[PDB]
Amino acid sequence: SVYDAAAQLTADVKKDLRDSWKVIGSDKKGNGVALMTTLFADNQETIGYFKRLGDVSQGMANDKLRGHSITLMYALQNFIDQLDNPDDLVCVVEKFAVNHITRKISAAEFGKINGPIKKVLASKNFGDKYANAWAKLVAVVQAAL
Amino acid sequence: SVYDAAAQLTADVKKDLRDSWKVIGSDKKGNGVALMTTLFADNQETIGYFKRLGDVSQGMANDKLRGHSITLMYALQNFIDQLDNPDDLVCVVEKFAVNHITRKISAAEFGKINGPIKKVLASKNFGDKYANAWAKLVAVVQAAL
Ligand code: HEM
Ligand code: HEM
Ligand SMILES: ClCCCc1ccccc1
Repeated sequence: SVYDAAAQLTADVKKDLRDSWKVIGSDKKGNGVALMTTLFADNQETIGYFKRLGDVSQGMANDKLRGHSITLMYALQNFIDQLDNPDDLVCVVEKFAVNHITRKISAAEFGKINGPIKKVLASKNFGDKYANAWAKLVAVVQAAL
Repeated sequence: SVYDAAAQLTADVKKDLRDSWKVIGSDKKGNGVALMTTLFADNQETIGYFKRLGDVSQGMANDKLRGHSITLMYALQNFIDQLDNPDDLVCVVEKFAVNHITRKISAAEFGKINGPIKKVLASKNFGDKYANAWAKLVAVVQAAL
């Protein structure tokens, strides 16, 4: 249940999401591309899904990848801004869930993003505490897939 | 090219865009739904393109329409944040252009959004000068369609 998952975002979890987002969300192009390049490097088996982006190994030099990466960061910004209202968080999560269901992405494969998130968070000095908070938000999307 | 359309956005135009977005972008849910409902009211021929959203006459109560509307406002947020770097603006514009090209939305049809934008701006007392500024931004997307 996406609603039961959203209910897991307690006061402490929301605070950790906001505090860390203030830092990682300040450089959407840089951190967005880092997130994607890490996903492709650590989980090569997912590259096939991103055929439209061309050669993803080019990273920042790939215009399609950069555009995709920046936009992905705005999806996260959207989620963060909706934390106050669970009904609005759910309707935006379901909107993005559809974007992935049409791409044949399962809850299990969507969860492969947790590794990259933990890694980039770690590079900014945000440990497991924060990685786990983000895993809870990702879990809301997983519940809708 | 799209780059030409973007690179032409002047300091004054960017100023008007940012000043007006400070206001209309502050209530993404309210203004996002207002934009969509106005599009459907004045251009009923476009309703068919949004069948995935269900009964759009439901307005705010329609969770799919609400989720779509909020997300659309973040696409605009994305554009506004990239104004000072044409290279970044171009790659995000091309990304969203693909989302509409796949739906067979022509440059002319995409331009139908100018009417609704002008009305929403006017509701907050932003006149023709501002509507013209936004038409120039919409024109950047049209250059990609
Ligand atoms: C924090 C997690 C993630 C977020 C917020 C997210 C967000 C997005 C957004 C905003 C889009 C563009 C939607 C569209 O325009 O159709 C997208 C596209 C896509 N995503 Fe994700 N995504 C995430 C994780 C993943 C993961 C882990 C996979 C794969 C295992 C995945 C696979 C895809 C694919 C295949 C596309 C289509 C790319 C294209 O052809 O343009 N996403 N995602
Ligand atoms: C300010 C201009 C506009 C912006 C920023 C915008 C933004 C968006 C975004 C972000 C999406 C979701 C893309 C996806 O997830 O696949 C979308 C979908 C769509 N847009 Fe637009 N759009 C604009 C104008 C228009 C206009 C004027 C039309 C029609 C004449 C249009 C038709 C569509 C359609 C048919 C969809 C698919 C809806 C669905 O089935 O989910 N858009 N738009
Ligand atoms: Cl503070 C939350 C950071 C989420 C994230 C976004 C992009 C890349 C890595 C992590």
